[PDB]
Amino acid sequence: TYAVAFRLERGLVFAADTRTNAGVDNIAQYKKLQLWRQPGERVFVLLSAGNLAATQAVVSLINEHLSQETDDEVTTLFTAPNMYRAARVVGDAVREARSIDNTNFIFGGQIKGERPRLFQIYPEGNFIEATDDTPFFQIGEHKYGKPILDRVARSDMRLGEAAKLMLLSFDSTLRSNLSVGMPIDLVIYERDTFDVTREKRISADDEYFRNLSNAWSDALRQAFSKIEEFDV
Amino acid sequence: TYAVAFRLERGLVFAADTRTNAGVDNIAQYKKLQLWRQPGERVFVLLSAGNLAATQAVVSLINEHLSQETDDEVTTLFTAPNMYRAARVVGDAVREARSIDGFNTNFIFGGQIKGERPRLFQIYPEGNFIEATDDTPFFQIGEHKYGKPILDRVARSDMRLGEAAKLMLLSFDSTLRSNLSVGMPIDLVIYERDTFDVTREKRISADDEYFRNLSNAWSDALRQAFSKIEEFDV
Repeated sequence: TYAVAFRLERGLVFAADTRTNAGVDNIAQYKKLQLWRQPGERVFVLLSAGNLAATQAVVSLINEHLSQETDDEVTTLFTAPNMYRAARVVGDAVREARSIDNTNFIFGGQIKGERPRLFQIYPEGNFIEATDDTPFFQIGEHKYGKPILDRVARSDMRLGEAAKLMLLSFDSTLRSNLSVGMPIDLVIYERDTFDVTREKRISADDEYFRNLSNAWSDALRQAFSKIEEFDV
Repeated sequence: TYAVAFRLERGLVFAADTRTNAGVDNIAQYKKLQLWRQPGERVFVLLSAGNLAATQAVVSLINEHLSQETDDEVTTLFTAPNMYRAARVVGDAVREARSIDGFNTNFIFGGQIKGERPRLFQIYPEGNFIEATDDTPFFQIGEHKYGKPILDRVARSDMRLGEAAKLMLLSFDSTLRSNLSVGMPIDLVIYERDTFDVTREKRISADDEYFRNLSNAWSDALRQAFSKIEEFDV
């Protein structure tokens, strides 16, 4: 399990792998990048990590509260005024699941009236917003991929440029840890569009990611061979 | 807390940071690399991660048993026939630490005794251990996660001792930037095969010229390599 998302000037980008520790012994493929949309008004993307039962409980409880009543009983994703209050709908859904009987999320999107805003939800219920200083979040097996993010990330990056960095974060994680595994569900979002046309599943057979990994490997192999060792 | 060691054809390489935590609030420098010597006969090196009180308890018990030499049938580091037995002597000291009195000791013990080749091990909290092979020529303890990718990319069993040392310092470079628990200085030790003495030993300080040149050169190489990557667009 590993997911990453960026907050930029041009908009938001999201990414998450599919491999999970579902069974006690077995491992299975499950899509973690959830999506909600009302074209014109608003867009939401929810990346998820941790326990799959508790993850799917929060996703199911969000979809239940939307579809149950036309009459406004409580604040839902579509009925919330701004993204801070939209994050609270996800936060209360985590509290609801724990009440009913280690889930970390990355909730992000945009509502008309304000800019795109990215958040990270903790297991307790509370959350934090992304800023230009630290323009991304991670959940699940984050430590393998963080080194390259800390070096080259920037809030002024382009949307496709951040997708290189985010996918290179997976490339480090995939070789080391076997908990993370392809395919990867990536979703780019442009500012003030309110529509999720830009989306792709990147499988193991994919040739862009093959060229990405080999070109990056060659660069690190070439750069490492030039490093002097006579001074130690 | 982070340490790493390589087993190669030409010998062994050991490296470990100094930054630990004494209490919940306090943090300070403590050297993790310990070594015992009997020039000509045998050499040992012990990297030590986890709890400091438990770490020092194992190091103290090993030094204590060495200091006895009085009517003893127990096996020490200097009295053990081969390195597997020498590794289990360190394992017995971990078991003795648990008995005497949370607990999460984790070591990388390696070296050579005359008669056989250099052998590298990783000691676990409970007492048992595993040996390094040609397939997996290194071990890690403490904050291993950040520096593991660069090791997995270019680590080989047939590398040079200096080639491993520069790779291990790049593993630190990735960890140091992305985590504050791991911190400089770093203590490097290179052991050559069948030399039976730790001649090559160096502390890499925070203001070291080689490491800052290594880090900035590597940082530029990664940024230059990133700009030549193809644009994702869909």
